[PDB]
Amino acid sequence: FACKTANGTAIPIGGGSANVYVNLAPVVNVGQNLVVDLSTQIFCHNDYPETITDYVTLQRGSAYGGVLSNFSGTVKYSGSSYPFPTTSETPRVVYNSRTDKPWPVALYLTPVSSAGGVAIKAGSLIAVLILRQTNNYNSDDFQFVWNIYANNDVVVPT
Ligand SMILES: OC[C@H]1O[C@H](Oc2ccc(-c3ccccc3)cc2)[C@@H](O)[C@@H](O)[C@@H]1O
Repeated sequence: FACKTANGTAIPIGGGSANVYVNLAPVVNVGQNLVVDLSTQIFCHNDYPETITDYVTLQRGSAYGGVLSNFSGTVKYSGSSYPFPTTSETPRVVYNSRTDKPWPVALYLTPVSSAGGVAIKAGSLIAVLILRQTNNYNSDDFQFVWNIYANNDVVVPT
């Protein structure tokens, strides 16, 4: 099992970490949702689908900076919703193909009532997503860290 970003930065067999830089809605109103969709940025595949089932959770979705102080957050994993920042590991998803498949992860962040001005600072770290990979074959328990970085400021109209 391995993953890669849309720009081609890879995290090989065994885990590791990568930086993902995402473009955001530049202007977001209170009562409106800012969508960070990593299913366009993060892909993974199973190296031996003939024999092995890879199982993939979001183990932890952690929040920093302006995403942590100005937004209320939900995280959609493979079709179900959860709090973001997360409260427990999600259910396991199966990668059974060598073709690279999206990691089905999307942040849905809503500005808090007191939000206003520059809610997210360009180039800050807005989130750390922990991908957890196991299988049905050995005792492999591997961690693919995604450090999510803002490509641009986000303003909440005042
Ligand atoms: O995606 C599946 C796995 O691929 C990696 O591990 C192995 C371990 C063993 C074999 C193998 C076994 C017998 C003959 C030829 C190859 C192939 C891959 C490893 O990434 C792991 O976590 C992941 O479950």
